[PDB]
Amino acid sequence: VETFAFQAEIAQLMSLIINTFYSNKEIFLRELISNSSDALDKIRYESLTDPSKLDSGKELHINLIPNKQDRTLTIVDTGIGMTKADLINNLGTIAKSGTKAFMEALQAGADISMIGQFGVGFYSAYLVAEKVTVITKHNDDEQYAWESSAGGSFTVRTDTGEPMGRGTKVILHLKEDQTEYLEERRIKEIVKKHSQFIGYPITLFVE
Ligand SMILES: Oc1cc(O)c(-c2nnc3ccc(Br)cn23)cc1Cl
Repeated sequence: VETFAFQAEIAQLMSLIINTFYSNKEIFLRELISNSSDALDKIRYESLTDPSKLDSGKELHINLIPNKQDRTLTIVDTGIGMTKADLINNLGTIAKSGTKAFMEALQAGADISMIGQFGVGFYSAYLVAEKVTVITKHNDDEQYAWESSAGGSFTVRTDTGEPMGRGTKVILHLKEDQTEYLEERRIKEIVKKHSQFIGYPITLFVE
């Protein structure tokens, strides 16, 4: 298991997300679903010039899986997945500018719900999660597990769990007072409100 420090600006953003009083927490789901849709768009486009990229799975979709026993909500997609370089360096590097812009906008009247306009919506996960675990598999790379409970660091390890094929699974370990996001009717409500026109099947599992 390797431990890494977040870029300072991203640590700052995460602390803001964790510490700011902001009741409209449900927007985390729209942001994660949007990121999944983006990843699905990417593999779809790439498969047009190289159809073998779908040898790891032709189905392009999103599953939402709540688990009350584990207190987790998992957002699964069969998108392009992430390389080790994506996890450690790339996604944090590209998020730098967006983080700065977002934090500046907040000082000038914007609110946290606008976070996706700056390309850093993933971090809204920390509105509801005490810990986020991300399992990911990109073609031509190994399956990885990324994990962070904030506090300025994240880990990455090669994942010896059940093979995914291709895509990304974001596992939200929900805060004690955020268990509403495990309820069928609540998730349905949020998807209908914010994610109605996503261009991929979204299947909400029940318990
Ligand atoms: O399918 C996906 C779904 C996602 O939420 C993400 C994603 N977007 N931003 C980040 C930041 C860190 C990690 Br670890 C995953 N991210 C990336 C892919 Cl590839």
